[PDB]
Amino acid sequence: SADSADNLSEKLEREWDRELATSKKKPKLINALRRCFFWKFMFYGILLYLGEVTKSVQPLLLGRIIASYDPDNSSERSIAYYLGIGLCLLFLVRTLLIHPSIFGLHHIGMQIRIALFSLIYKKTLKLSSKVLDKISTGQLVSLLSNNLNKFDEGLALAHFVWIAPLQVALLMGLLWDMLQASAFAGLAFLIVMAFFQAWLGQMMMKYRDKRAGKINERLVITSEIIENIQSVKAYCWEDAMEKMIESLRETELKLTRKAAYVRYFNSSAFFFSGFFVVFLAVVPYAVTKGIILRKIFTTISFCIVLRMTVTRQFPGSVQTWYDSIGAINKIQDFLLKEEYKALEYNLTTTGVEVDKVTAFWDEHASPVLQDINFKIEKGELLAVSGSTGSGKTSLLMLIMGELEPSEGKIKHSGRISFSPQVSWIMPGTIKENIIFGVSYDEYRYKSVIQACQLEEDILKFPDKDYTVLGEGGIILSGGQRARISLARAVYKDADLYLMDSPFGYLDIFTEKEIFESCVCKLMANKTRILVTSKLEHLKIADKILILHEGSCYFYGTFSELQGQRPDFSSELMGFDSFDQFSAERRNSIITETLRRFSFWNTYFRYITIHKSLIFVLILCVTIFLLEVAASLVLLLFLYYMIYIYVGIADTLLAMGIFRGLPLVHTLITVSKTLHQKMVHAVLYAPMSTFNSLKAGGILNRFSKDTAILDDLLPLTVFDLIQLILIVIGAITVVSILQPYIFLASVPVIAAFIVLRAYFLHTSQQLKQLESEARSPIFTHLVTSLKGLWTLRAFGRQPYFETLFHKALNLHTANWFLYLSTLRWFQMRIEMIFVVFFSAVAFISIITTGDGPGRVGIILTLAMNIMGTLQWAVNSSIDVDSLMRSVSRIFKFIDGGQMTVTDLTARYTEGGTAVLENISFSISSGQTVGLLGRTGSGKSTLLFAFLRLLNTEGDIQIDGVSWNTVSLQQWRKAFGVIPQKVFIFSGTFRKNLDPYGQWNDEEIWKVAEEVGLKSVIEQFPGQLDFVLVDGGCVLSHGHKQLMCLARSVLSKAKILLLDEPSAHLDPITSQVIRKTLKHAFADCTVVLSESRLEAILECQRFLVIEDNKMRQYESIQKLLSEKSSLRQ
Ligand SMILES: Nc1ncnc2c1ncn2[C@@H]1O[C@H](COP(=O)(O)OP(=O)(O)OP(=O)(O)O)[C@@H](O)[C@H]1O
Ligand SMILES: Nc1ncnc2c1ncn2[C@@H]1O[C@H](COP(=O)(O)OP(=O)(O)OP(=O)(O)O)[C@@H](O)[C@H]1O
Repeated sequence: SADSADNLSEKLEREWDRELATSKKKPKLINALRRCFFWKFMFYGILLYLGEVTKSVQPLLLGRIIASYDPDNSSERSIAYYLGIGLCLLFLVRTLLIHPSIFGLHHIGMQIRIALFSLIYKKTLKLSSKVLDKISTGQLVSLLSNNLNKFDEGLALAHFVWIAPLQVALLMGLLWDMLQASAFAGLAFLIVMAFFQAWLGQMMMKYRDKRAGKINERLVITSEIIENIQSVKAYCWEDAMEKMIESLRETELKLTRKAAYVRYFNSSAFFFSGFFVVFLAVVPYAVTKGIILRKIFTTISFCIVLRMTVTRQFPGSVQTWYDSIGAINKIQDFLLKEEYKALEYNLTTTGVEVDKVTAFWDEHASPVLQDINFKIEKGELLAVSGSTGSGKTSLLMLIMGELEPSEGKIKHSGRISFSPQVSWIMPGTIKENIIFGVSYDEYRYKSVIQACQLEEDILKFPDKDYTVLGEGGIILSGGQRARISLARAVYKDADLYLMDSPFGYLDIFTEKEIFESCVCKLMANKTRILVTSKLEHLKIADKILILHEGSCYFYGTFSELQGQRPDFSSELMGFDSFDQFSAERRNSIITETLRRFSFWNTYFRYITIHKSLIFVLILCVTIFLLEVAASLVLLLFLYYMIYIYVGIADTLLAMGIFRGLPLVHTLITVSKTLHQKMVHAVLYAPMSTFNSLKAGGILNRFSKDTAILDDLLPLTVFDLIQLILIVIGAITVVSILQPYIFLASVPVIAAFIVLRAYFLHTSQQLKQLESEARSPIFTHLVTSLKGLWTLRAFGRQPYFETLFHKALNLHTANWFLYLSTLRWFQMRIEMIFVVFFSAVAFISIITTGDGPGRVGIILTLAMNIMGTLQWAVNSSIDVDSLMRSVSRIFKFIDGGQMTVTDLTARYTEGGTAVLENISFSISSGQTVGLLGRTGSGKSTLLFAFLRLLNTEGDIQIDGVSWNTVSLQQWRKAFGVIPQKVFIFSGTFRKNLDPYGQWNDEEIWKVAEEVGLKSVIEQFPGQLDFVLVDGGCVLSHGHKQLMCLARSVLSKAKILLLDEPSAHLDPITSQVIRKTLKHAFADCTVVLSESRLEAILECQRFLVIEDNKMRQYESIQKLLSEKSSLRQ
């Protein structure tokens, strides 16, 4: 196998294609994979087997070593000495064999994951356009992310399904004194515990899935709040929002608490089983014959090995193996989906023809285009219009071959250049997008960018042609993005050009210039098809096509339309000034014209009250499980003293469990408190200070830190308690029996501490790389999916495959490094442990072990100490991560005449002053407003009034200086409607009144007053209607009216309007102006405008530039100076 994506793909594709081609009904992905996998997998598998079997040998060697100190036979020092050497070698050898093999398995898992990803990517780019709208988008994201961190770890246990029965059979077969079947007592106990654990694990999954659903809801409201803190503060909404968070948090905790108990009992159950396999193991020796230390010590070590292989190594592989298979099956179902069918290029014609085409998207379709017919000569212009939905753009999909005809033929000449309705951002170099995938030629480039009028904006870009367009399109306005899409489509040399919604939401002036510049001259003699709403274009076009309800309304000469459907023409012409109508209005006019011219309970309470009932219930479970094991013991079918001793053991264990329950209670309480305090601290935060994170780390830390406290503190703590108790016992006993062991062990622990610290520093830093390399694989994917229509249209598939592979290679390189440092670390750790082991074995062997039982116990304690120690290493790693998270959390918590005198503002106490020494007066009830350049800090006056900025000077409102008024009332006076309006998701009643202070009747009265009564009536449920996704169903004008309704209910006196005109068409802007003037007849209205025509209705003006201002008492004084200063 290969170490790179290109090679891994070739191999997978060859086997997959060969089997898929060998069409034995249902070819399978799993077979293509086993043919790659098997010849490496099996070798690491056998090596691990050979490694693990060592554990089944080591106890035998100790039994003989122990025997050498017996009074029997002779004190053969030399034998004890050499056998001791052999034992320490067994530790060393398995260490040296096992770790390399585990590493190799992870290497394999990685290689397979990469091959699978490249296969999927290649497939998504070849999918049929029909199934494209049936496959949920969330499924492709999860198809790749769901097993991202699972598949490659899972192979580590895969060969255990195979190993487990070999070691179980051996350990069973090695039992000494086998017929007195202590074997069944042992196995019956372990078997019952294993099923118990499986059941409990299933309950854990139930809780995880339900909780996950609630988490997503909490996170959505959380990000909504975080990105709009200024509106929450401006509204003085505050704690109502805090309460919304509280109810979501409370819901999650109820589920979490139950999940926590599942985890608690799982861990104590594990402990319980440890005790009993050892305890049951000595029941034979108490029962008749008596004790032989030689055999007892041997017996216990074997019992320990069975516990672990039986309860943990086996079922882990079973669960892993099964889930992995299910993941593969899902991938296969995805791969086996209908393809995009390639278009066959030919030299049949020069024009475009359509012969009786009838077609539809899917089965059960009524949107069948009927009897479509064309004959277009080379170089002719076709203009198409029609009702929205009557195949306005679906026709283009037929032309390009995305949609097949059910009947008829489509003939075309050569290659097609296509520009879609919705621009594809293509993050990257702007010149490169214009000429993407083609050679640069300045002759053509200049001609196209000049003709398309790009120079007007692109020459203002800081790196010109090399200005990079980043994510979000922060460089370009929607009309500019459209302009680039045209330039790209034009730059490409094609025989046929298809222009989807070419008007581009552009100003009519440029729209005309582009049509003549491009449609007529730049595109001269090309065959063209334009989608259009302008009658002038139809007049210009050689052929006119109008569609309605899936069929042709009219096809022919412009004058033929007028001669054959004159009433249609006359009605449209009544709106003679069509160039003055936006596309939306042009669309409504044709839609209407065209359709018009149609042509238990008592005790439950006591159980909560009496903790003594809780104790009994704990004991009852313990009794039950032992009795079940007895049922299996009774297999022998085909005493009072034993009964007493086992009863005693159960009682003691039950009390031990009962004692620790308050810890679970405490853990849930603590994370609840921390979540609540962080939220409070963020809401009542200073402004400017939060700009250190700018919502990035705020959302990410808020979300992630809470999640880790809840899943790990309640888990890692219990493992630590058990591990701690074990080591205390182990050290205490050897220290007493032989003080030289202590002397020897002190430097051993020191060695581990130092290595650990070094390791964690570096590995914690490397971990950052997974996220850095991982994020872009998804950004790449999404971009490719949105661009699918053009990726095929222009033949760019291999370009993108190349980019995808480079991203994968980056990711795997970092992933691999992380894995490698971890493995090295673990190997070093194990070798240190191996060395102290050898030394300890010899301390015992060497000293005067004349009371041999003491020799035996030191040796078995040391031999079996390694299991616990491996857990301890990993637990220490988790602890350090938890403490780092705790610190990150802790870091956050441990006047009618408005009179403004000498006002100054900054974005921080350092920084820059955005406004200095401004003085300004507003007469009571006076309509006033502001003029200034875009980016002159207009919003910083509004924020200075809202007290969101570092500020100086004296503002007198409601008769007093701001200096004597707290933020809530100071802000209360100001009813502000920002350009970016915040919409709270949820029921309209709450969106408008989050406190429940207004009555429904009152709410309706205001809805009527502000013109939203018809809007709320239209939405089902009215006040009970739930508004979603930021008001995705509302006009932004409506959002402004909602804000208005809030302002009037709130009884604000100062009304602040942030350029409503920035987005609202005058046809409605005047309606809201009338509405608010009546609503605010007794109030003072302050407007920030972009144009003189709007500012014109004001009596006093504030004109701001360069952190200074000129006050005018009349528009004429403003105009006289503005003319002199019109620059
Ligand atoms: N691949 C598809 N499968 C099924 N239905 C589709 C598919 N693509 C679009 N549609 C729908 O069927 C019709 C397709 O026609 P077309 O896309 O030409 O309409 P349009 O008038 O261009 O759409 P609009 O102007 O509303 O964006 C639309 O009314 C749309 O709702
Ligand atoms: N709190 C802030 N910290 C840092 N920079 C800011 C802050 N507030 C605004 N800015 C920036 O400084 C200027 C502030 O002016 P303002 O926010 O009034 O601009 P605008 O003309 O309203 O811009 P837009 O049209 O994008 O809304 C802008 O050009 C913006 O880029």
